[PDB]
Amino acid sequence: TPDRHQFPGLANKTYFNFGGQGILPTVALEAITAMYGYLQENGPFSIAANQHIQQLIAQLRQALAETFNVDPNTITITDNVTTGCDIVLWGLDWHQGDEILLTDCEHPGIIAIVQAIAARFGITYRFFPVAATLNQGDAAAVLANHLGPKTRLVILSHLLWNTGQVLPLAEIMAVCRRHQGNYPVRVLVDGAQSAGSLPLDFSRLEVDYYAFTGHAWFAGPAGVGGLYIHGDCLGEINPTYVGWRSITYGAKGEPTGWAEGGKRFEVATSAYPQYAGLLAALQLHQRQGTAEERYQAICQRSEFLWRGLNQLPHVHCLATSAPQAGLVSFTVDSPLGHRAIVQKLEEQRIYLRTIADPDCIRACCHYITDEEEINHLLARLADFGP
Amino acid sequence: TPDRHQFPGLANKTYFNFGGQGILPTVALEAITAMYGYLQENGPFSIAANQHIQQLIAQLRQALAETFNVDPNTITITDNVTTGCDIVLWGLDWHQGDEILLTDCEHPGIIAIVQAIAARFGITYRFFPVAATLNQGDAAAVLANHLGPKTRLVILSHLLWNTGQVLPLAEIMAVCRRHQGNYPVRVLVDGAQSAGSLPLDFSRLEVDYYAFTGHAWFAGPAGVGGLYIHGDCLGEINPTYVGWRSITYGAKGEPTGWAEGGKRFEVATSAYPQYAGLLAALQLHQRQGTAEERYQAICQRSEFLWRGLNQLPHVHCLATSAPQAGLVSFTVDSPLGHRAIVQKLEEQRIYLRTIADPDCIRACCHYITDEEEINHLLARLADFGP
Ligand SMILES: Cc1ncc(COP(=O)(O)O)c(CN[C@@H](CS)C(=O)O)c1O
Ligand SMILES: Cc1ncc(COP(=O)(O)O)c(CN[C@@H](CS)C(=O)O)c1O
Ligand SMILES: [K+]
Ligand SMILES: [K+]
Repeated sequence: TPDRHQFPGLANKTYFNFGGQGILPTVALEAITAMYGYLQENGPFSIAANQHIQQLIAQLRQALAETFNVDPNTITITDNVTTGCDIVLWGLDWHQGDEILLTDCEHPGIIAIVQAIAARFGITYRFFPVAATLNQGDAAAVLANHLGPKTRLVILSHLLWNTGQVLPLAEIMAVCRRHQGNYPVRVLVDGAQSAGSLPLDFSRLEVDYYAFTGHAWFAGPAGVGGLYIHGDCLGEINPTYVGWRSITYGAKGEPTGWAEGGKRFEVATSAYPQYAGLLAALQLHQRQGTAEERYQAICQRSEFLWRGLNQLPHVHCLATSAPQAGLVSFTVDSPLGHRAIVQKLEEQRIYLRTIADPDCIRACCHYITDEEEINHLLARLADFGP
Repeated sequence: TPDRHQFPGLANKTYFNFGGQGILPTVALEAITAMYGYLQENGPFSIAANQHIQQLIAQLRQALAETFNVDPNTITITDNVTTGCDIVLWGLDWHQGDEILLTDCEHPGIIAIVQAIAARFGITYRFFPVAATLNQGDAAAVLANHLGPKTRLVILSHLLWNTGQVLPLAEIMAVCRRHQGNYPVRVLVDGAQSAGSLPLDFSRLEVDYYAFTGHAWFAGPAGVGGLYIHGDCLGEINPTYVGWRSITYGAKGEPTGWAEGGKRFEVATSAYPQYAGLLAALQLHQRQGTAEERYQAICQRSEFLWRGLNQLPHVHCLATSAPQAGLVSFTVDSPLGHRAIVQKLEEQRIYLRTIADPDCIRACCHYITDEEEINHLLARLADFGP
């Protein structure tokens, strides 16, 4: 039984955009405001304040580590999902002619990094079709049919932001591992949608690099994210953007080496109070139940919505079977067009989003979502037709 | 006449750490809290919320542009000073053998980036002594005696964080411009201390690249900063860390190019409410008077402190003439040591900081600082002796 009162934003609106940004819980707002008060009272720049901040950073790094069942050393703190991807990509020792493989469902921001890399190191990239594997086929097999001699890295979203498909990461990892080419194939995972909705254990699940953010499904504030790097891959990633938070210091205050673990990829001054906000949101989710129970709760709500949409004659879900996670994508048979339909809905305080490719509308159902909100969505969607 | 009441943190303490982080003005805390409320009420992810954020970003970009008297197109928004430096350094098309010159008073974080670059592109770097030019000599001349055939970039702090000297930037720029080698010599300026205290007009002052932050002298919240790049140098800087905020989009939502001006160096989701905070702080400073009046106010206070320290027999200021800005560094003749002396002072709610090189203590005087706080500092410093 979810405590909806902890998320005051739920009232007087019908929110289905958790995948864009989660509704901020009261405890998170409180922790943010309290941090500003602490800095004002004790600093903001001083021995006591600087200590309190270092302690806060360590507490967030630890909560994130526990979240994925890994050691604090494998966790880097960033501001969003993308930065984590920039860290891995710019850190690899790319050689002219190396190749990168991406699914055809990756975020335009990520593709932009790859383009920048290709132009800088003369590497090449190409996509492999996974979108079409929502209701049939096998993305792992598709990848196998694309792996080549110079394939060095594969980039994929564990949960696709556009179609709602949960890719078979374990199988894809194996495929990459057994492959034999000029490089051991490594996989960078974009977890923008998976983290905070899917139960994730990186000690029971082999992963090389996993990027995520705290402002979507974890419901933290905009501006705080993180990155996971398996201990065996750390060496392969050279720090790129660095600062006073990336190194260790000498007797005269000079740089003497890299800071321990993932700290070497952290740059400098950040919005610390936001860190306290994410910490509070993380702890609030553990008090609501285990990751597994929250995931099933999410799936019960997504299936309820999915089922409701199947009944609507002019609505067509992309998934022919029950959603594997909280994302439900669909099209609407109407002359208006999806963009105008999302605006009409927002006019009635119903919040969903449009998806560019494929051209559809997407609803996100979280464990705090209830049947009344879903029925209200269904009621309004019912007014559109050909 | 400064309105000290706008900075509630001033009361019940004696703050001299503006150069580390400024005291947050009430109006900034209000704007931060209001932004969280707007996102909760209208989103946080939605058409209305996304529009409000884009408008907020444009307003801050413009206020910063106006601050330095330049075009909005030359301003990039970052999270701190260091990131601006990473953008310029990683963006240049380095060639094996190129050389970088840095003064012997640059931040250890900046030096760390240069070492990372040297190791990646095989470039070399060396320092030129400016610390000793606080009371005599000429840093521009020192630079002239260090310029070489392969010198491509020079890195310097406009206002030195350790000694408090204001380098002759105009002269240094001329020296670099008239030099003839294999490259036109460009200069990256670290303005962590200069921005917000020194009056800066980049349309009257020739500058290639100028990095800064909003949480020190501008008194904004930790986590928001920016970078200036002259329109003629924009083409030389290749975007490195990029994301969905760095590009323009196509018909199917795919990347089609770089976003206009400085936006190409912005990555992805950020702490937007903090942006509103910096905007509010920036506007509060203009209501207090012009940049010139605030600078003179700052200098009157620094000289007052400097003069008071000259009277103390066991205190020795590094500057033999009146400080050129708000930073006042000095040593103390005592067996205790500077670190122990900064801690005792903090125990009395008097806030200063230690400096590693040279080994001294630094006080920062802002236009909101008053004679009573300075006398209280002098009173307490008087108890230390050999
Ligand atoms: C799959 C995916 N990858 C990256 C992002 C970008 O996240 P940051 O801003 O770097 O944290 C996203 C974002 N998704 C939401 C906004 S476009 C959404 O509405 O799905 C991904 O989905
Ligand atoms: C000259 C200089 N350059 C960079 C910084 C780092 O700033 P960010 O954390 O990137 O904003 C600094 C910082 N100075 C303060 C210590 S962190 C200080 O008190 O001097 C510079 O001074
Ligand atoms: K249907
Ligand atoms: K003296």
